[PDB]
This record gives sequence, C-alpha cells and structure tokens, in this order.
Amino acid sequence: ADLFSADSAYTFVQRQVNFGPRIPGTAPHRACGDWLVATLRSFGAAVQEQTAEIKAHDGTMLPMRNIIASYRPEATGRMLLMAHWDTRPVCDQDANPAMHTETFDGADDGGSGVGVLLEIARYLGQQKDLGMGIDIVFFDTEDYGSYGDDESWCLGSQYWSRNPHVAGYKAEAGILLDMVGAKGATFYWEYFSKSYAPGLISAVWQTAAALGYGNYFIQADGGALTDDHVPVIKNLGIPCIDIINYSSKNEHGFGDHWHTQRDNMQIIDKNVLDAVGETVIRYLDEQV
Ligand SMILES: [Mg+2]
Ligand SMILES: [Zn+2]
Repeated sequence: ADLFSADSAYTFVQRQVNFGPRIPGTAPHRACGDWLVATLRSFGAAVQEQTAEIKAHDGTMLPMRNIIASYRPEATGRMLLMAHWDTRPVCDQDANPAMHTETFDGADDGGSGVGVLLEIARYLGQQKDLGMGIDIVFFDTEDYGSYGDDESWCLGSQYWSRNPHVAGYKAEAGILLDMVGAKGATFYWEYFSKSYAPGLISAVWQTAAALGYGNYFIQADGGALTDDHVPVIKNLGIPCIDIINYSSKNEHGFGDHWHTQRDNMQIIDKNVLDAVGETVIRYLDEQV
C-alpha cells in the first residue's frame, strides 16, 4: 500500500510546466492558476483566491494571486502546508550569460512543491474523517526579487501572513516545500526552521528516518534561508519548517539547476518527490 503516488506528483509537475513559465502577469500564469484552483476543488478542498496589486522591486505592478485550499474549515486545530507556485521571470544564474534575460521552466523551483501538495490534497480528499483541519496555501510572487534585497522576495507570503483569510489565523504547525523534486536533493536543517520550530523539525526528520529516507533528510545544519516560512513565523507566530534542497557544498548552495535553463523536467526525480510526499503524509496521519 503506497500512500503517496510518486507517478501522480510527477504528472502534476509536468502539467504546470506544460502551461509555459508561470510568470506573474502573463497568460500561462493565469491559465495555470485557473487549473490549480479547479484541481484542488476536484480533490474536495474548499478553495479561495486572495488577489492584490503589489509593487515589485523594479516598479512592476504584479497581480498577486495566492491560492488557499482548506479541509474541515470549521476546525480550530489546524495544520498548514505551503509552497510557491510562480516562476522567476529569468534564468539569471545560467552558466551562459546570454541566457540571463530568457525564461525557464521552473520545474523544481515552483513545480515540485505544488506537485507534492496536489498529490497530498488528492489523498486528503479521499479520507472519510480528517482528525484536524488542513490548509494548503500556494503563494504567488515569491521569486520576482533582486539578489541584494530580502524584502523583494516572498511577496505573496508577506501579504498573506499580514492579511490572512481568517482574523488571527492559527495552525499548530506549518510545513513549507520548496525545491523538493531534483535528483540528489539534500534536505538539511534550515536555520530559521530549527531556531523557531525545533520540535517540528525533529518530528519530521525522525519520521523520514523511520521510513528509510535518511539519505534525503540529513540530521545536520543546512542554510539560513529567507523563504515563504519566515513571514509566517514572524507575523502569525506559527512554528514552520522549510524542506528545501540546499547544501553549503553546492556552488550556489541551492542545486546546480537553480535559476538556470536546466531547471526543467529532466532534473525531476520521482524517488525524491516520493520521499518528501510519504514523509509528509505519515507525519500528518500521526498527528491524529
Ligand atoms: Mg509513494
Ligand atoms: Zn527561485
């Protein structure tokens, strides 16, 4: 019995990629967001969209579109799962400087976390009685920033955590998935995750260990990464962790495909998606 379908998650990554790059303000972004909403609703979630016009670092006005999907919306004890769904507009880390003005698929950076969570949604919609409320949030406009400028990233999570869909929203725990699909990925303890949610990072990494995934979930320090979980911690006080492919042994910390033309379907590994999905589902089931 396989609780998390790696084949299905892989297909959700490919679906997103086949729309074209999900660049804020563009037609593939609108079409893919439409499909993400319809698909979450077909898996039994109550889905609402949170929209706003946000100013990006270069002055572009972006039509931000956060996607919020809920199971058992009346329950007071809730678990929060997160991923960003936009694609950075340019592969400005490509090894070929001529590519820094071009677009790329965002298969891992964007596709992988959404794909894993769509498959978890499919699983949740089949349960006959959830033991807690569950929210799945896909943040927009995470990846439109500038490297010297931390506030220029994670615009959708900053907006949502300051203006959530219920007043004073609380979840007991929050898990962010970012770049969880590439062959050879290494999930170390991200610093802010460990500093603010030691119990959660311990429970998740220990669950992965018990499932046989200690070759992916490494019990050692990783990077201090500003990501969508940090605004949630700071503004909502929810202990959140980030599961993210990162190692200080990597040239750019992130995997070698990050913000290059090689972040495309050929670097995606079903076994990495499975390790992450099976760990998350097991942890969720053991909370109830
Ligand atoms: Mg599986
Ligand atoms: Zn990125």
